[PDB]
Amino acid sequence: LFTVTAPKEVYTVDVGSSVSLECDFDRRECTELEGIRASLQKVENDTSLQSERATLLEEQLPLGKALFHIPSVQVRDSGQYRCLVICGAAWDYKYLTVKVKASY
Ligand code: NA
Repeated sequence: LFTVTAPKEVYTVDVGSSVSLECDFDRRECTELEGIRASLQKVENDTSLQSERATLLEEQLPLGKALFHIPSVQVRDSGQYRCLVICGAAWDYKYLTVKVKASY
């Protein structure tokens, strides 16, 4: 059965650093024939369906890894996200949380 899993549920990141948010999926059940789509969606306070600040690192997809990279994390990146992977009609998702640390 197609499932998504999150190796880590909470990521703690210093303001200004990078983070690679990971969700793993059963690549054996996907085909670039039927298509794969991955999406990191911010749960609260975002007018876009998918996070505009993250980029999927596509080279990991053949390993069943959806890695969503934010190169310079900002305070407003904090909060819960859903990582969604779709392979054809199959899909699953998990939640992860980004906690942003700042020192003033
Ligand atoms: Na937040």
